[PDB]
Amino acid sequence: SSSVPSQKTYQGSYGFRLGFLHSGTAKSVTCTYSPALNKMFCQLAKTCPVQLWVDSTPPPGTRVRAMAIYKQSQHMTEVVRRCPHHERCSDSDGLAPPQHLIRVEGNLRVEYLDDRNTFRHSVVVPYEPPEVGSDCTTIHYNYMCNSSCMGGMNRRPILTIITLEDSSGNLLGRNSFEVRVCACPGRDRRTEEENLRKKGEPHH
Ligand SMILES: [Zn+2]
Repeated sequence: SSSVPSQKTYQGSYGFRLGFLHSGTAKSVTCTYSPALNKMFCQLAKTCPVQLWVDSTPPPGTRVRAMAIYKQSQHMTEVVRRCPHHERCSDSDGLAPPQHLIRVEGNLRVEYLDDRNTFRHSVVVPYEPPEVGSDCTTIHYNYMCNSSCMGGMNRRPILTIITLEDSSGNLLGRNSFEVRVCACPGRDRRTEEENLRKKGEPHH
């Protein structure tokens, strides 16, 4: 890609990554992410638990921002906006505006990006040192827009990139994952893993 920046995960000097709690589905689960494909399956507006793990010392005041992009190369130049019905349905919820489908829980000093010259959409969160018992930064992400939203994604998946850097602007730990909401996380993971397993059969 020459137009938009690269989407390569860092996990370098800090070997920091995003950990999503997974659990085998029996018929219908909440959060189901495929490790092999690094894809996440959730329900519309369902809580998406994300864990920020690191290996080296991260700045006492590191800023970790998460942005949603159009991984769909066929529409990578198609930025996702807020639907007119989604903006008219609700106005205020938890400090997050309808314009942004991404939401953060347990926020302290977060800021929503929206440059008037670039019109970029991304949320930034302040560093919160690990707690005796976790050793990782637990951030809860909520998406108020599923791929089903013909007036939003239009059957186009989106990839979220969580970057952790200093105020000076130095990426220390930044990775990206795929988010798929369709009120069927266990059905998407079981159907994607079960359908992808066979990979064709008849043909002619
Ligand atoms: Zn929508």
